[PDB]
Amino acid sequence: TIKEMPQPKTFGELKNLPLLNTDKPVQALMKIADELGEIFKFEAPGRVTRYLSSQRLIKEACDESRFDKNLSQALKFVRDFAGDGLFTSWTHEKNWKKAHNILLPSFSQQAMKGYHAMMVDIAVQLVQKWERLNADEHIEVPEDMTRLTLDTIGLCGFNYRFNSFYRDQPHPFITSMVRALDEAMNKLQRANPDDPAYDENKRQFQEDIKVMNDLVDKIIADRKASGEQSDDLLTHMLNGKDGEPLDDENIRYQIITFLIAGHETTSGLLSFALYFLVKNPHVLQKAAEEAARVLVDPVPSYKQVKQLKYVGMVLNEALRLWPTAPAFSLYAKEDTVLGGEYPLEKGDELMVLIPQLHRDKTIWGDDVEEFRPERFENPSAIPQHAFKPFGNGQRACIGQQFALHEATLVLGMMLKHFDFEDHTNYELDIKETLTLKPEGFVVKAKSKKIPL
Ligand code: HEM
Repeated sequence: TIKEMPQPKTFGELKNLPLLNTDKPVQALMKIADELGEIFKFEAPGRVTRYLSSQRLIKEACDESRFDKNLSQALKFVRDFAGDGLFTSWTHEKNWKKAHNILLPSFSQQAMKGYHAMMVDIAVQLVQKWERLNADEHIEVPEDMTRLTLDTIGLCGFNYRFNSFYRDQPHPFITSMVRALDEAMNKLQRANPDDPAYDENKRQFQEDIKVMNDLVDKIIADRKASGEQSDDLLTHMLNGKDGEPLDDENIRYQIITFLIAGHETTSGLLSFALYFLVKNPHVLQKAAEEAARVLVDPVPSYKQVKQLKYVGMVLNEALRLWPTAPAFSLYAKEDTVLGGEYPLEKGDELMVLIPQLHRDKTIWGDDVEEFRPERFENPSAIPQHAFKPFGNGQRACIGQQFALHEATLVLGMMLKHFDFEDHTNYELDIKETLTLKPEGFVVKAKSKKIPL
C-alpha cells in the first residue's frame, strides 16, 4: 500500500532549500538520509527530487527499462562547456548513442594496455616530483593527484601535455576548465543569476569556454592535417564509425568531457585512498608489501598493475566510503511505483546518494564506516547494485577501467617508492565541488631510494 514520502523541514516558500545552505550539500543530504531513511523528497523553488539511499530502492531505480539517466541541474550547467559529450547528453540524443558505441571498445580493460605507457609517463613524473623534495617538505595530496590525473587524461585523451608538474599556475586550459566547473557549480546556489554582479562571471565563463574549445579544436585540426596515428582516445575518435564518424566538435566535447568527468573523481579517489592508508597503518603495510612484491621492475608493466589485487581492494574500499562523484540523477520513464510503496510520475527525478548506498547496513554489516579493503576480497559476494561509485548501466562511467588502472598504477608506485607520514595528524575535511576531495590533506613521503 502507498506510503507518505518522508521529507525534511520545509521553510515556507523556500521549501527544503535552506537545509543546503552549506558548502557541504552532499554531506548535508547524508545527514538528512540518516534522519529520514532510505527515501526522501527534497524540494527547492521549482524543483523536486527524491533521494534514494538504500540498496533495495536503488536496485529498482537501476532498472533501465523503468528509469533512465537524468541530467541534473549540475550536468545541465556543465553542458554549456561539455556540450553533447557522453556525460551531459540525454540517452535519447543520437550523439550519446553514437559516441557511446564508438568509444566503448577504447575504454575496455583490453584497451588499457594502449594507455598504460602514457599513464606511466605521468606517474613517473609524480614519483620524481616527490623524490626531489627537500627533507623538510610535504606533499599537498589532492593538489598533486589532480596534476597527475589532468595530465594523464590530457596525454591519453588527445596526446597533449599540460605539463602541470612544470608549473605553479596550471596550463590556461586547466585554469579555464576548473574556473568553468566552478562557475557551473556556483550557478546551482545562485538564486538571482541575472544580477549585474555576475556580468563578469558570465564574461569569464565565455572566455573560458573559448579557451577550452580553441585548444582542443586546434589539436584535433593538427591531427586531421597530419594523419598521425597515436595511442590516444583522439585517434580512436577520429577513426571511429557508427558509417559516419563523430564530427570534430563532438570529439572536442568528448575530450573536454574526459577531463571534467575524470580528473577530480580520480584524483579524489587517490587522495581518499592515501588518507585511509595513513590512518590505517596495517593496511598501508599490507599494500606496501604487495606493491614491492609485484612491482619488481623500474617501470611498472601493464601485467603487473593487474596483479596489484590488494591495491585494487584499497581503492574500492575508498570508493565505498567516499565515492568521489557522490550522486547521480535518474528520471522515471513512465508512471510507476517504486519499492511497492512510492508512486512516481513519468519524468519524476530520483537522485542516488551513493555514499549512503555504500553505508547500507542491511548490505554491508554494521561496520560500514570502517575502512576494510577485505570486503572486496571476493567481489562476487557483493550484491547487485550495492556498490555503485561508477553509476549505472549503459550510462555508467565509461572511464571506469581507465580510472581504476590509473589509480592502481599510481597507488602501487607511491607505495613501492615511499613511506608515508601523516605528520599533521590530518583531520578529514571533505571539500565539495562537483566531486569530493579531502581538503588540506598533506603527508610527508620518505623515499625508499628505489630507482625508476
Ligand atoms: C574514480 C574515478 C571516477 C568516478 C568515481 C567516476 C564516476 C562517474 C559516474 C558516477 C558517472 C555517471 C554519472 C551519471 O549517471 O550522471 C560517470 C560517467 C562518465 N564518466 Fe566517470 N568517473 C571516474 C573517472 C572517469 C575518467 C578517468 C573518465 C574519462 C577518461 C570518465 C569519463 C566519464 C564519461 C565519458 C561518463 C558518461 C558516461 C555516459 O553517460 O556515457 N570518468 N562517471
